[PDB]
Amino acid sequence: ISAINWNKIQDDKDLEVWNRLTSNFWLPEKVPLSNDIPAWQTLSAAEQQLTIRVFTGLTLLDTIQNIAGAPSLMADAITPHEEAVLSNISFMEAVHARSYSSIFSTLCQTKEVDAAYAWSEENPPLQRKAQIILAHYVSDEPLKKKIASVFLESFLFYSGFWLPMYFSSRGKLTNTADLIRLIIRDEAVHGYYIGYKYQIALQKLSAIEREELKLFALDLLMELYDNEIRYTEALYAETGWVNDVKAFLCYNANKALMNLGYEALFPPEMADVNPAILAALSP
Amino acid sequence: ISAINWNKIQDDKDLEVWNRLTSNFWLPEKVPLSNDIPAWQTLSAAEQQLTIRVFTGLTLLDTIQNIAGAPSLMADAITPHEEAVLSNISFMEAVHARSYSSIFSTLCQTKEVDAAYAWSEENPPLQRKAQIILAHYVSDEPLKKKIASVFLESFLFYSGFWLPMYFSSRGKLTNTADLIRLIIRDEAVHGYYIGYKYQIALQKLSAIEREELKLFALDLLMELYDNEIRYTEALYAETGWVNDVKAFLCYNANKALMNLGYEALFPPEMADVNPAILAAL
Ligand SMILES: [Fe+3]
Ligand SMILES: [Fe+3]
Ligand SMILES: [Fe+3]
Ligand SMILES: [Fe+3]
Repeated sequence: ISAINWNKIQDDKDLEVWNRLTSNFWLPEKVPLSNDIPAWQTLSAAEQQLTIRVFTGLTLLDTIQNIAGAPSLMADAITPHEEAVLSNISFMEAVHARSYSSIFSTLCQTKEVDAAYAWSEENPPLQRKAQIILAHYVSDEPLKKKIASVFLESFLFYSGFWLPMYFSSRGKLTNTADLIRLIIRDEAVHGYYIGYKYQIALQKLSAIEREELKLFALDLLMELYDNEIRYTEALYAETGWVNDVKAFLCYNANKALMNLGYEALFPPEMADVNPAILAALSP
Repeated sequence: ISAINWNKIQDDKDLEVWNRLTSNFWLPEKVPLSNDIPAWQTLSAAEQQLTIRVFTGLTLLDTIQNIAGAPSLMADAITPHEEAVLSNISFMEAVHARSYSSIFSTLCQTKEVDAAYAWSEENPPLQRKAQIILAHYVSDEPLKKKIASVFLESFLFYSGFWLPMYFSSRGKLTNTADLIRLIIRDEAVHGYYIGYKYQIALQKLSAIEREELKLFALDLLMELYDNEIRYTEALYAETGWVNDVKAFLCYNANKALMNLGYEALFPPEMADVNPAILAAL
């Protein structure tokens, strides 16, 4: 271990990402969440349960990324500066996770929150995706680890991010949505960066190896995609929003794929997101 | 793994420290380091070299704490909130270390800097304490890892922090001193928190194990103490300040022990640091 020298950058992107991520630092306390209290009261009991469950699902994924994911990529960094950026990513995943408790504390009741957490421990689709990702994080295959990480950063949270964006388009939970956008602002960069590092590693492999990884990527995606469909149908049952969430899933699945350097897999007719959602996503 | 719940804190100190460290977030870019350029030219060749070398050493430690330290402590966390707090500590360690490149960048030449790093790779004492600490961080002794970290956080740093606080009292490099002060504000809580967690683990050990760990701590503190002596009287050789530095490190060695729940090791006579310096702290 040698002292790190930030005046001898080996890959400029490391410094760009470091500056963008650190400059985008934030904490949930900085978001006036209490201003969503009236909006929360206008949601149905069903909608409130849905929101809480979705957020607990998001929390599990962030907790994993903070605990196992990010730190898992550490031993695979190719530059000392990458290691520093990964430590920031890990910390921010902790802030992301913590933010949901801030939301629960401000808007919800202890009883209903505890029930949601119980639900998360038992939901098959949720535990299945958590299991799939973790298995890759504990393995010894660095590139399958980055593929899983990108799918988590750019795909797996979106069945959840969709809800606050929808509510916001109706003028509800807008401050919660603002917070979600700060989280998304981070995840988008995380996925971009990890995907970038994955691409660099590919060039150091043969053509036969790069081809294996490509096939692995598409198979893992289909596995996660189908399980996410089941996760979505169950959570959004009877809301009438299932097909919109699915479109949002394909939309983000293509971005995850592109972050790994591959071409979009889902055609426009499966990834046609309602412009209202796209607008709320980036006003 | 379960989703963390910050509305079910298992130890209030976890929330306290999380709020302290996150509220105290900062970046070097936020410090007017440039306003020290004029004051940096007043320094001599020896001083400048000393400062750059001192800062390089500190940089290696933060790099270690960032890569090996804090990370190795996560597997030993006893609450989910502690794991989150440790990830913040690891992150800020990267910020601390990055700060030095920010300082070298605003007040030095690639020539000088590249020299201090070359030195860093060879200096015996420096490479030794780094070897000692990493040895524990990689071991499977959770409590020894915490003793090590507390020594790194509350002792092995001040051997350098002395200098920036000296210039500060003399009115030189006051901005850089503000930066260092920010680092200290973090390091101080880190040593306290990890030492706090160390003590909770102790109460759960046998009486004989508590004794063994106590003696061990002292054995490690001295091994690092004498090696820091060689480091000090060698780096501050041609300065005549070595005396002050020796007084400062004994001051911090005792603080490091308090953080572990132990009594002072060096008598006040050996820990009487120049009040002016303690003022810059
Ligand atoms: Fe996240
Ligand atoms: Fe992320
Ligand atoms: Fe530090
Ligand atoms: Fe520290």
